[PDB]
Amino acid sequence: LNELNLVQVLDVQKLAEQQLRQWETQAGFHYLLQSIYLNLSNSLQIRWLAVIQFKNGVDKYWRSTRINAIPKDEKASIRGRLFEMIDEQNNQLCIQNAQASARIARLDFPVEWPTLFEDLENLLNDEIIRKDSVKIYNILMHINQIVKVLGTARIGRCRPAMQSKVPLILPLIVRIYLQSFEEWTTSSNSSLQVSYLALKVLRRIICEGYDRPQTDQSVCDFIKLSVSHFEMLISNHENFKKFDIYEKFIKCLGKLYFNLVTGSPANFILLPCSTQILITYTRLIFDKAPKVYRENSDVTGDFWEQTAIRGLLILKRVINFIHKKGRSDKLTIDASINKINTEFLNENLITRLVDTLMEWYLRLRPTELENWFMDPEEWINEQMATSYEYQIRPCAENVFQDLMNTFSELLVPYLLKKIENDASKLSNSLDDFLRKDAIYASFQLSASAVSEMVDFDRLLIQVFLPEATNTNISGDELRIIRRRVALIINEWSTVKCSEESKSLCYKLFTNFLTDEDDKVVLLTTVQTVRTMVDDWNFNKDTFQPFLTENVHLLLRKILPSVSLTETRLYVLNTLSDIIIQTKPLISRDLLVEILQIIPNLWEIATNNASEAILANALLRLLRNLVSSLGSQSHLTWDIAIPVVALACDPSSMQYQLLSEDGYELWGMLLQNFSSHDQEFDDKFVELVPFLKYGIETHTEILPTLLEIIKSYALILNPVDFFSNNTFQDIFKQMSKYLLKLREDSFQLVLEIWEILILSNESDYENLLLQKFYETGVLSALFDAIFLEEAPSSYLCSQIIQIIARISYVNPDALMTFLATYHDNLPTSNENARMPESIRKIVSKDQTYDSVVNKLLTGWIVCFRDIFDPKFKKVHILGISSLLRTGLVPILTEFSSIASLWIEMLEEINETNRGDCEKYHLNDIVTEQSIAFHPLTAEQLRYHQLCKNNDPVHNISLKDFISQSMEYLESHLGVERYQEFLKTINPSLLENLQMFLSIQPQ
Repeated sequence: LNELNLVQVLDVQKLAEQQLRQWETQAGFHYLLQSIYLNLSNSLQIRWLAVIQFKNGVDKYWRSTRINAIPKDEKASIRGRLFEMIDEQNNQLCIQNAQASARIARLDFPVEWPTLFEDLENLLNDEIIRKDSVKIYNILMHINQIVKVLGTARIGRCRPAMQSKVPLILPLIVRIYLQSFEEWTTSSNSSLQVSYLALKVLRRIICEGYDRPQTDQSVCDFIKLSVSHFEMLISNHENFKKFDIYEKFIKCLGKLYFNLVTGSPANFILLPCSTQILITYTRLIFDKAPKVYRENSDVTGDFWEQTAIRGLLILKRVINFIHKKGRSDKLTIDASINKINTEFLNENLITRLVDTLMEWYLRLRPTELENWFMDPEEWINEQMATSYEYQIRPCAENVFQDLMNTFSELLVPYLLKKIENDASKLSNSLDDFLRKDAIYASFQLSASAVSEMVDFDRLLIQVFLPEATNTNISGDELRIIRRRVALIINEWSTVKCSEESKSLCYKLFTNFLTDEDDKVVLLTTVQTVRTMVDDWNFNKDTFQPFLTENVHLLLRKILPSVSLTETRLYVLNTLSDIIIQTKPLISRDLLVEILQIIPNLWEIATNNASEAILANALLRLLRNLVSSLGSQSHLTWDIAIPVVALACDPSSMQYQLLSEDGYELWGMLLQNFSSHDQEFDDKFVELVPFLKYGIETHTEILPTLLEIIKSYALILNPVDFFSNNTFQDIFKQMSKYLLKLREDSFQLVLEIWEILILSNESDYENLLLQKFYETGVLSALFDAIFLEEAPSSYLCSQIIQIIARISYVNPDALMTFLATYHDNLPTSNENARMPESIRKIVSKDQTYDSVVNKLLTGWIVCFRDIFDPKFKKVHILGISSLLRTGLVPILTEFSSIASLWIEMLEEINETNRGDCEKYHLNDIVTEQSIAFHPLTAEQLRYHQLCKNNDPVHNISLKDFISQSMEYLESHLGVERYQEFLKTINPSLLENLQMFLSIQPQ
């Protein structure tokens, strides 16, 4: 079966017939599909279907190594007949075959198809001398896709090989371009499409082909000449032919030059014609500045705008290269500069460019003033994403700032003297007021350069505050200069700017927010206020007068009046930023006001899809309220708990988008909850189950989730906590994967277990222990430390610390469950079978773990590795409380345990209650707070837990030792105890007890 097998098979015909998968993998299927495309006597649609499926099959099975492979015979035949259909003009076939060829070339080039680019070289030789410029066009399309794809190989030597070979192609391509260019320069024929594609391909080949392209002389030749073509195209765009496509080549050539200077300013500059390009674009910038300025995209098109942007961006790349220096590590960077410094970057060009920018490019364009008028809010909504790379005035602002920062060219008098001169004009009629606005714009931009030469503190009160309160100007003129003063304050507040000047500015912007209705001025103000608040040197004290009012105005005027999604987003995030910077001052009334906007906007965000981002912001906001509000944070519950309930609920759409921010909010809600100030709302426990779904999906945030769990361990009772089923299941999983956890979440798990042990006072005679056993915690702890492939003694002590905490509280049950653990172990034979690092050093078919010796003798050796005073004492208390069991093997090692006792007793100097400043080093809570995090309710909960129920700081080591011995004397018979005191080597004990019984004050 063959010919109609891939035709009839194309709901009824698409569904049923479809039994072609059986043929997809056949040795000949793909050459057949290719043949079908090649044979131009088949229906155009049959050919197209065949080439579609053929490219898809290249991707599916081209690789012979993978199953369902195709043989080398078929692959070679196919590879042979890939550029045969260059005689077919149809682009819908040509580009598909080109993608198939590009994929085959990516998979098979430096090996398996080394003749590429040499096959192409002869294709170009054979068709460059041919009427069929159609064949040339299709060859060029295939080269386009092939060069593209091969240039994207970051691995191996495929891309290098291409770079080496494609010089054999470059000159031929150039010839093609040149010929066709000339052809249609003056005639009315339209081979232009071929010249266009040839220039695109040349851009590729130059860029992803040649490192230091200035060294291949043919590339240098072509670039220069293309510059001449560019200049022609420019001057005759203004002359004869007035068509859209007359700009396409200008764009492509600009793109080439720009890609070259971006890829390497050094390689670009060292082009013979680099300065030709630079000066050409500089002349365009200087001479055509009025055309750019007066341009009105809507009526004409943004050609002049875009071309000016292009030239300025090239100049920016160059300026950056000069500002610093940077595969040369010296040679290439020691000459390149100098070429351009002397052949282009002369003083009287840099300053001239500055003048030009100041007059024509920093000026508010007429079109911008017209747009401002009709829809201001959208005029600045577009600028919330001010993409300087697509807008001439922003671009120019940026390039000017780069110029000012790259040189010490204090031409401040040009501003002093152009204030005296050309700003001293009109100021009633617009043009010399807009010029003045551009002058002030230059002052703004140069903030980072001339703060040492300028008394800004003076100027604010001297000049700008007058301007912005001046009552003798149109109203529009007022808006312009007011926006401009706001922007100036913005750039200068983060440099030379007294906090007093900043208070003045806070007042000024409050006045704007109160008075102005122009939304450009309002939003410019908002952004300047924000940036002064997010300033690293933001002295919040100076802003707390204006705080109340400004939050009110953002809440009551701005955020309501704005109706563009991301402007609302900006206002929400500003309010949040302000709250984070001003945690001292906040009123409950203000808090209520903020909470008032929250649910409205939440309704919006969760209903209307396109507003979902706001929800995230809202979460942020609420979160920053909670932690900012602190131990009054429960006031947000009315709103915050429901919000969490919806954002962390894995049944709503919006879980996918909000869950994480929600979980963070939930965390904070618990961390800033103060039982001293409120009853713990029951709902937080009803939410708990959501955690599980997070754990079983976003493991990327598992720490966060664990923190939440930690919070409950510090809030709830152990009765409560261990009753929770979700917490039990989570513990089950953590035990299943304890040693697999990432260190951060591993530590969190152990911390949680430690918090439960401590806070679970003691009354539990089996609650917590029955729960740890039930949920596999107990078993996992011992499984880890008895692994033959032992863990890092550091991590081993991390684990054992938990065991020591337990040992202190009911060591008998510990041992009991050790026994249980022993009974339920695998057989020693089964242990011998198991893999690399899950073999254990104990087994069921074994003694009673050499009477607990394995455990205790390993632990008293870990101890030698311990160094932290606090943790050292935790461990010794574990060991001693274990001694209290009087079990044979434990009791056996009394010699060593008493040696440890003597060691530490001679070391440490404890108080009455057994605390020591050396036990409070890693202590979390102290009087450094204010500069970092003023202490949260949870930090204090934890601190009081440790203070009150952590043996370390309450019990004396001395007392514990003596009372342990008393427990032995009572648990053992005094007969047995006195016997023991001499059964364990009585001479070494004579000695040891000589030192141990030394009990001073």
